Amino acid sequence: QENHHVDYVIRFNYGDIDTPEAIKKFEVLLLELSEVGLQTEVRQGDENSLFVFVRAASKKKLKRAVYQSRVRDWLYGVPQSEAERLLVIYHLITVPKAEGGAGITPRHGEWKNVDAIFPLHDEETNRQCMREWSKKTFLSTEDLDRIRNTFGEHVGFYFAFLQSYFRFLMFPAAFGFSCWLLLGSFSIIYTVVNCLWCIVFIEYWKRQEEDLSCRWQTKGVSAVHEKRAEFKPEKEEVRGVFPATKRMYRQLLQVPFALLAAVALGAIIATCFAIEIFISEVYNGPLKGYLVFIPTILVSALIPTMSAVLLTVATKLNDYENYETQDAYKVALTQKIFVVNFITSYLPIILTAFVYVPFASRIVPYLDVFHSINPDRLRKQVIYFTVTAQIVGFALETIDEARFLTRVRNEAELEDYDVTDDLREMCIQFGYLALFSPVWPLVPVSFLINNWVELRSDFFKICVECKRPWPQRADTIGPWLDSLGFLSWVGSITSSALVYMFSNGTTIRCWALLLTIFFSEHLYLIVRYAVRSALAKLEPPNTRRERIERFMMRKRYLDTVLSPTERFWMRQRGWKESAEVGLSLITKAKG
Amino acid sequence: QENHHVDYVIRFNYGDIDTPEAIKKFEVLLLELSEVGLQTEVRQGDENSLFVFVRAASKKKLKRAVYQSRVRDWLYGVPQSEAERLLVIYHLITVPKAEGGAGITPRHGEWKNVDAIFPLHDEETNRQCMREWSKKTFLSTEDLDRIRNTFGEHVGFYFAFLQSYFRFLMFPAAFGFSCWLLLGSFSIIYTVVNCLWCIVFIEYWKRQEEDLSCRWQTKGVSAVHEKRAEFKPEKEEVRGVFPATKRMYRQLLQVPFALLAAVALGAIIATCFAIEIFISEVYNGPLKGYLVFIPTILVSALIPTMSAVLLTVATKLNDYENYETQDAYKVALTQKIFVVNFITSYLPIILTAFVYVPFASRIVPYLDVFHSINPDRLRKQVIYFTVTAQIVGFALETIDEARFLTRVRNEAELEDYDVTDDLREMCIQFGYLALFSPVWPLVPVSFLINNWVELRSDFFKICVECKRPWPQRADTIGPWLDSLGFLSWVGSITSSALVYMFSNGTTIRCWALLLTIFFSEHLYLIVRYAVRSALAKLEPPNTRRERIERFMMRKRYLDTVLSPTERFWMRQRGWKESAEVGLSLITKAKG
Repeated sequence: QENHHVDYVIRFNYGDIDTPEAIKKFEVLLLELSEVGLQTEVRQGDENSLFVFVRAASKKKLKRAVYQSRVRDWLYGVPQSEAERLLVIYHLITVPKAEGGAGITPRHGEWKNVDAIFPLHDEETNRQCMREWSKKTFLSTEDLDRIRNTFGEHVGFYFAFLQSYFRFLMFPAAFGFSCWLLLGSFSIIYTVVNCLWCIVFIEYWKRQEEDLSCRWQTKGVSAVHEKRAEFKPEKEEVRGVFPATKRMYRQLLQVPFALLAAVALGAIIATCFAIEIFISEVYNGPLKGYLVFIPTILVSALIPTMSAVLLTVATKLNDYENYETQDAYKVALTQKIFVVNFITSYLPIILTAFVYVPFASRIVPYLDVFHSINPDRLRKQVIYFTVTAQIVGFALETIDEARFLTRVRNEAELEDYDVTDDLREMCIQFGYLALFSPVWPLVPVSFLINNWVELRSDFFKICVECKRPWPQRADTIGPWLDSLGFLSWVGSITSSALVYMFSNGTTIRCWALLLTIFFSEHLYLIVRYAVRSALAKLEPPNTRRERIERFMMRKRYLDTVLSPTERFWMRQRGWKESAEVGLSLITKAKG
Repeated sequence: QENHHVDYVIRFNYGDIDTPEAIKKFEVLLLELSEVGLQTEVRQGDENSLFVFVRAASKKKLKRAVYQSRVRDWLYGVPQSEAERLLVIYHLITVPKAEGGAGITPRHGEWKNVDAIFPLHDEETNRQCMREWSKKTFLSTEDLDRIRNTFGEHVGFYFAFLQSYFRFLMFPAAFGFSCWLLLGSFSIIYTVVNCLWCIVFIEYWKRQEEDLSCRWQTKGVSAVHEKRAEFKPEKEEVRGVFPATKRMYRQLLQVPFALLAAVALGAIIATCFAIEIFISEVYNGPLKGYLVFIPTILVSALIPTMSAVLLTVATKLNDYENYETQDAYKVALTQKIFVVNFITSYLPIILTAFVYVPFASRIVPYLDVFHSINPDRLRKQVIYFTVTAQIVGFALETIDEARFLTRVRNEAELEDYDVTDDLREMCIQFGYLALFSPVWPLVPVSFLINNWVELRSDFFKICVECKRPWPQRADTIGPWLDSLGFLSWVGSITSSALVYMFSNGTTIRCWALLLTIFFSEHLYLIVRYAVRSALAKLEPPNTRRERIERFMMRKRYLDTVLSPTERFWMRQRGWKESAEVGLSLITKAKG
C-alpha cells in the first residue's frame, strides 16, 4: 500500500497567530480527534504549517462510525471500496458533534487556524485507470462504477453526464453536416429536429439520473448541510437565525448588477459595430474581410476574461446574501452564473439578430460617426462566437518516510477541484445549440470536435493537476438541469423567430412573426409533455431491479406477519347456521 | 346504540341465477367471511335478495385486522372513532386475499351475485350535526374533523375544499360589484386582480391540502388499487396484463369524439344565431329583447342535459379503454369530463367572442337565410350562460328487530354517493371566473348567491338522500386541481385578449393583439412562480407540528444509539505524544 493507511490529512497553519495560542488550538484539535475514534500522527510538512494524519483507530471504532453514519442516513431517508470508508471518516471529522462527532469546520468559525483537509490519491489506481481508457472514447457502466468508487459519486454524475452529452451530441453534428451540404441555413427541417433533440436529451437525462442514483445507493439526498452563515441573533434546541426579509432585500442587488452588465456589454458590442463600419468605409486591408471583422474576433476571444470577472463579482454578491444551507447557496450561485452566461454569451448575438440586422437602415446612420447588413452578418457573428474562442485557446495550447512525505507535501499545494467551472461550459454549448443553431448548422460539429479533443483533459486534471476531493454523495448534477430546461424553452422561441425572419431573403409581417412565436412555443410545450410522459413509461434496468427488490422485501415481511343489541348477534352462532338459514330463505323465496 | 353493532351489510342477489348454484355461492361467501375474522348474521330484506350482516368477531381478531392494515400501510409508506374501524373491515372484506383476507370484489368477477356492500348511517350523529350548523355558514376545523371521523376523509377533502372555495369566492364578488358600479366592463384593473385571485386560490389550496393531509394521518397515498380490468393473457407472482400499445390505440378514440361534439355544438350555436337574426329581422315581440334572445336562453337551459349525455358517452368510452388501476381510471375520467365541460360550456362563448362578434359583417350575410352585433351581444351571452341555467333550476325547485330491518331495507335502496358530479360544477364555475369574467363582472356575485343558497344541500344529500360511503383515505381532491391550473392558464390568455379587443369601443391591430397575449401569458407564468415560491416559505401549523414531531423522534433515536506501513503509526501512540511533538515543532519553527 502506497499511502500508509492514511485516510485524511489535516493542514494546520500557525503563521497568522502568535506562539502560545497555537498550542492551545492544536491541543483542542488533537483532543477532539482522539475523543472521536480516530488515530492521529502529526509531522510538519510546510515551513508555515504542520499537518496531522488521520485514520480509523480500531475496527470497533470504524464499525461504530459506519453504523452511526448509516443511522443518520436512514433516519434522513437517503463498507465499500473507498467512497463509504472515506465518507464516514469525513463525517466523523466534520459533522457538528451534536451528532456523529468532532465538529471540525474547515477554516471558517472557531477553527481559523486549520486549513483545508483532504484525502490522498492512490496513484496506482489513478495511473492504471488513466492509461487504460486512453483509447476507449466511450466509458462503460463498470468504468463509471470505477470512477464512482474513487472520488465519490458527485464526480460520477458529472462524468456520466459528460459522456451522455458527448454521445447525444453526435446526432446534431451528423444532422447539421447533412443539413448543410443539402439545404442551407435557416431551415425548418433542421430547426424542428434541433428542438426535438433539445427536448429528448433533457427528458432522457432526467430518467438516466434516477436510474444511476438507484444503481448507486444514493437515492434521495435532501439532507441539508449548514455552512458559514453569519447569524445576527440567537433564537430558541438552539440555532442562529437570519430573517427572510433582509435576505429578500439583499437579493434585489442582482437586478442593478445584471442591468449594468447588460448595458456595458451592449456598449462594447455597439463600439465594435461602429469600428466595423469605420474599417468598412475607410479602406484598410487587401483581404478586407478578416480585417473588417477584427474587433468582433477580438471581443469574441476576450469574452472568457470578462465572464470570469463577472463570475468573481457574482461570487462576492452571493457571499453577501448569507445563505444558511449549502443547497440554497449552490442554487443561487447557479442562477447567477446562468444570468452572467446569458448576458455575456447570447446577448452579442441576440443584439445583432433582433436589433442590428433589421434596424440597419436606422442604426448605421447613427453609428457612422467620422464618416450593407445582410443575414450573413448574423451568420458570421455565430461563426466568430462559436469558433474563435476555442481556436484562440487551442493556439495558446500549442505554443524511510522521506519519500511519502515529499509527495504529501506536493499534493498539499495543489489547487482544489470543482465541477461548476467545467459544467458552465456545457451549459453555454447547449445554449448555443438550443437558441441559434439554425443560423449556422456546423455549430454542433464545432462543438463535437472540441469535446472530442478535450475528452480526457478533465480526468487528467482531476487526477494529477488538483488534489483529491472528499467523496461526496450527490443525487443530481444540480440546478444546471433546470437551467438547460429554461434554455431549451427560450431556444424554441428564438430559433423559430429567426427562421421566419431570415429564410428565403422584405416586409417582416409581424402578425406572422408573433403567430410563429406563439404556435412554436405552445407546440414545444405539448411535445415536451408527450416526450416526458412517454419516457416515464419506459423503465431503465437499475430502478426496475430496486423496485423488484423492495417489492420482494415487502412481500416477505407481509407473509411473515400473516400466517338489546346483542340479541341480534346470537341467532346464528357460526357459519353452518347462517348457511342453512340462507338455504331455507332461497328455497322459500324461489318456490 | 341504534345500529346493532353492524359494521357492513352485504347484499346478495339470487334472482339472476337458478336455485342450486346460489347455495354454493352463498356457502363460499359465508365460508370466506368466517375464515377471515368476521361474524355473520343473514336475514332477508328484499323480495329478490337477502343480505348478510358483518361485524368483528372478537377483540383479538379486530386488533389483528388493525395491525395487518397498519402493516400494509406503513410498508406502502402512507382505533379511531369510525373511519379507521370501518376502513380496516372494508379492507378485511375486499383486499384480494394474497394479503389481508377474503378477497371480495363487489359485483364484477367470480362474485356477480353479491351486489354493493355498504355501512349503515348513524342517524343521531347525522341529525344532530345537520341541525347544529344549519346556522353557521362557515365550518370550523373541529367541524371538518367531525365530517372526517364519519364518512372518511375523501369526503373531508371535498367539504374542506368547497368551504375554502366559498370563502375565497367573496373577494371577486365584492370586487366585481365594486368594479361594476365604478368602472364598467372589459377593464384592466378587474382583469389583473381576477387573474391574481385565480393564481392565489390554487397556490393556496395546494398548501392547504398538504396541511390537511398532515393533520389527518393520510400523508401519502400512492397505494394503487386494482379494478375490474379485462386481461387477455396471463403473464408471469402471477398477474394478468394488457399491452400498453392497444390501450394507446384505444385512447385515440377521444379525438374523433371531441371533434364531432365540437362540430355538433358549433352547429347548434350557429342555428341559434340564425334563428336570432330571423326574429331580429321579422318583427315578433312587443318587448322584442327577451323574445329575440329566446333560443340562446333555451339552449343555455338545455346544456346540462346534453352535457350529461356526453358524460355517459365519455364514461362508456373510458370503460372501453380498460385501465388496470383505479387512480389512472379516475385521471382519465377527469380528463374526459374536462374536455366535455370545455366543449359544452366555454365554446358557445368563445365561438361568439372570437368568431361571431368581429366577423359579424362576413357571417351575418351567410346566416341570414330567408331574408348589428355589438360587444353587448357577448355580454348578453355571458349573462344568459351564467345566470339562466341556475334560474331555470331554481324555478323548477320551487314548483324486536322489525324496526331496525325496516330502515336497513330503506337504506339499501338509496342511490350511491359521488364527489365528481358536484365537483365538476365547481370546475365549470372556476372556468367561467378565469376565462371571461372581465366581460360581465357580476359573474362572481351570480356564483356566490347560488353557492350560498345551495350551501348545505350537498350535506343533506350525503346524509339522508344516498347511502353512506365506505370511509376512503384520499390525499388530494384529485386531478381537478390540475384541471383548475390549466383553466387558469387558458384564462390568462383569453381574458387579456378580450380586454384588448373590446375595451373603449375599429381596427384590431393584430401586431398588438398577439403581443398582448404573449406578454400577459408570460407575466402569468412569472407571477405564478413568485406566488408559489412565496407560499412555499410560509408553513401552515399542522405540518410544522408533524415536522417537529418527526425531528424529535429522530433526535431521540439518534441520542439513543450514541452515548512497513505500520512503522508510521507507532511513533506517537496516543494524544499526549502528538501534542508534545506539535509543541516541539511550533517552538522550533517559530524560534
